[PDB]
Amino acid sequence: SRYTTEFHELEKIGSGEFGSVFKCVKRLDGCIYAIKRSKKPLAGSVDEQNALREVYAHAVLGQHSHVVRYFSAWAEDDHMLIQNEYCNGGSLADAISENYRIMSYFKEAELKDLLLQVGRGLRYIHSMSLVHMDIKPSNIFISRTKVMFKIGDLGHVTRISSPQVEEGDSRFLANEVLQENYTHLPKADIFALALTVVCAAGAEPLPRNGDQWHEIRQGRLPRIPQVLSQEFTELLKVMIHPDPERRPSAMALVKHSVLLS
Ligand SMILES: C=CCn1c(=O)c2cnc(Nc3ccc(N4CCN(C)CC4)cc3)nc2n1-c1cccc([C@H](O)C(F)(F)F)n1
Ligand SMILES: [Cl-]
Repeated sequence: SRYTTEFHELEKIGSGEFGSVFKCVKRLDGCIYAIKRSKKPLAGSVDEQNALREVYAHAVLGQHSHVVRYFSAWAEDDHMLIQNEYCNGGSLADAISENYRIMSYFKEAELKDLLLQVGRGLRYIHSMSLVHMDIKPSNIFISRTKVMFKIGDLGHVTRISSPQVEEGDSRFLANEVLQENYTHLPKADIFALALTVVCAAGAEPLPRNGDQWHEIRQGRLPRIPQVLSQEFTELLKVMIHPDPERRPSAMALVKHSVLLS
């Protein structure tokens, strides 16, 4: 197998119904990669779309400081494999779960940094006429040496002007997308990013439905247990505005005065 031949497994770092993700060292260069190994999806099925979106996303994207880098992908033995950059700090979900287990948080300075960096990743992706459509802390990865945030798990990436929408995590999903309005999808990434930062800031777990869910889509920010500048708060506020056209574009976001630096 090319997998065994080119790589040595070190550690299982992720798993799901699809299969697993392994931390591996490539024998030829001695570098660490995150390799996802999954059972070959049914040909034509939704999962085959997912797998295809991920590779054809790189076909357009390539390389960027705030997108998890792809190196290769292949299929063998009824499985598919994708070789990605290894981000040694895990996902923002791990970092948050580790903040809670151990009694920590993210300073306002750090929340802004998170917002700007993922913002730069979105700026790029949108500029390539694509949208990520599954922004959430578990799909934001962290490289340390001192931190770089990188957008990964491109399995939902689709076109701005010809969108095949498999709808993302309900907790981070904008209402217009649920309403089958796909005309401003870049602004759904912006909405999901806002709630991603809210999670990082220490908000209680986001609702999947119910009145709390609807109150958020009405433009009400989840409660943040720490004191943030009103300016920063308002930015997160407008980013989840019910009118997607009122939300800042990724460009406006990365150019925003409150995010200077
Ligand atoms: C290739 C697949 C997607 N992917 C990446 O491109 C990528 C890059 N860098 C890392 N770093 C990384 C993750 C986790 C950990 N852990 C977690 C905490 N644990 C106690 C042990 C250490 C350490 C370093 N990880 C990545 N990916 C990844 C790893 C696990 C799970 C999922 C996705 O949720 C899934 F859907 F693909 F499963 N993705
Ligand atoms: Cl939960």
